[PDB]
Amino acid sequence: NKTVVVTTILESPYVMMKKNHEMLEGNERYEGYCVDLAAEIAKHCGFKYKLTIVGDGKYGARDADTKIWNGMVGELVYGKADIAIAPLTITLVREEVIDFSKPFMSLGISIMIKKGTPIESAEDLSKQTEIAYGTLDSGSTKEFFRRSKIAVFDKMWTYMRSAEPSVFVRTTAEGVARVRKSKGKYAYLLESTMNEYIEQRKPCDTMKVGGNLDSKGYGIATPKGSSLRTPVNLAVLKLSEQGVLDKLKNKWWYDKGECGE
Amino acid sequence: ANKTVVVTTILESPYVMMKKNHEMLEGNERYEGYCVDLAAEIAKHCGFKYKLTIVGDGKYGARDADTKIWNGMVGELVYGKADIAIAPLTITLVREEVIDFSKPFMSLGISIMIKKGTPIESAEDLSKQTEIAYGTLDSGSTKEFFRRSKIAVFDKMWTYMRSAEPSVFVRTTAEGVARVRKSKGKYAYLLESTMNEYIEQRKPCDTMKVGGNLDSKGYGIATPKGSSLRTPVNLAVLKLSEQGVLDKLKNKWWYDKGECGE
Ligand SMILES: O=S1(=O)NCc2cccc(-c3ccc(-c4ccccc4F)cc3)c2O1
Ligand SMILES: [Cl-]
Ligand code: NA
Repeated sequence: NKTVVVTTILESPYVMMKKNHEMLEGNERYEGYCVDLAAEIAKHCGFKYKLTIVGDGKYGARDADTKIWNGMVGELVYGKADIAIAPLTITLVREEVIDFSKPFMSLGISIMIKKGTPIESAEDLSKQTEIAYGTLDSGSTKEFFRRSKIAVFDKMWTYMRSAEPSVFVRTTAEGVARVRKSKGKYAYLLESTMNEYIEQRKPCDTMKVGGNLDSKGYGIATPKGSSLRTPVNLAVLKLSEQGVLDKLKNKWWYDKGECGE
Repeated sequence: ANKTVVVTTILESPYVMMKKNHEMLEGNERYEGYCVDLAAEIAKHCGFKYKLTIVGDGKYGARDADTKIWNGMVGELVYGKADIAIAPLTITLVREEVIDFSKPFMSLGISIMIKKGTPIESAEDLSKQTEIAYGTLDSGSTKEFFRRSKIAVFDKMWTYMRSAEPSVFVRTTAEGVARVRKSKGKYAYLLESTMNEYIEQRKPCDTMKVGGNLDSKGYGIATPKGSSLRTPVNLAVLKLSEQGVLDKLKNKWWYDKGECGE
């Protein structure tokens, strides 16, 4: 049998470098929710696997120029990896070129502010210019705003796409650092899962405000034609019904709390 | 060629309800609700014509233990009586082994309905007392959750529910709602958060959802294995999700209609 190549991304608390990782080897370098999830899926499906961090550090978008997929989606589409086990958002355009399991986690786009910022809704953001705001590159959130027809959401896209300097960031960690460093002049649009994790991490200076802007899920992704597609989907549902997904969430979000795409 | 698609669904408010003047009407026009509109939207993005049919046993779907025959909407798909189910039908592992589901169009979890003022705030609360009975719907995903759970609190509940006399189980959501309302706080109903939240905004506004949700999952649109409709419908659901149409329909049928304003 073949060792299954799992593309994933460095995103806390889903995948994280262990403390002394530089002397560690292979899968053992990494910890977190998706690292556990991978082990769970692989157990129930009976395969050996190798975690590989996505080379370009992106979730995945299709270049408008060349129509070439980057990120984790690209690794699957071009035969570089066999499965993606990541906080990878189920979308129509992605479903057109890869397969997704039933979701293992729900999320929605959300607003992160530095505590005390005078904002509580997307509409609030759209109606001012003092406080800048942006999203991750090459993910589902930027794409949600590029395509939304909803007034406020289209208004925000028109601002973000032309703002100088760039309001987009390469990594979620860069987005939070900006909110943290901007003395309240940068708000960050990100998935509620990541917002809710950051909110329980020192220095406890960020906050989720307002309700989510949309409703969707993360799913384990496979190349078209993969023999793994069905075994993995049934694995996800079994882990859901066994409470394991709830246990993993509590382990990596709240067991880990410090402040009580 | 093109043949009319048979839709199996279930009279479950606000998903499929009889229109006020239903006796004057024929076919699809007799019905209204979240899933009536959803069926309309799916049919239009997939380009098929369809008949809404109400599941004859009024059940969601489970496999009998002696015969191993599926009842409910699941049975209608499995045994070839319907072409698609467009209903609040919970995606589960046992059902995914015999039918296909689209990606979810709606999120939900098991929850607790109480008569206002009942001294219960959680599932643990229910499990640690005997004065207040509690139950679930038959032939649905919530009963099976308790039957199979290995979590101590939920198993304790099943062990009680399964042997209680008289029966704590109901044949329809309506009959659980009624039992809560007429038992003076001595009955609590376990039901999906979506339906709990809907009932909470309906007169006489004497029920409340309490405690967190006990699990997390979704409803999908289901098709029999081999169905030509599987991929078009799956993509239609995602288009409708991203267009915000699924959000628009939830509001239409839950909150814009608030009377307190499986
Ligand atoms: O049972 S699932 O099919 N499998 C297990 C599971 C576990 C946790 C969450 C879900 C889950 C459920 C639903 C939604 C969802 C809701 C609205 C629009 C689009 C969506 F996608 C997302 C996620 C979930 O869905
Ligand atoms: Cl390395
Ligand atoms: Na659980």
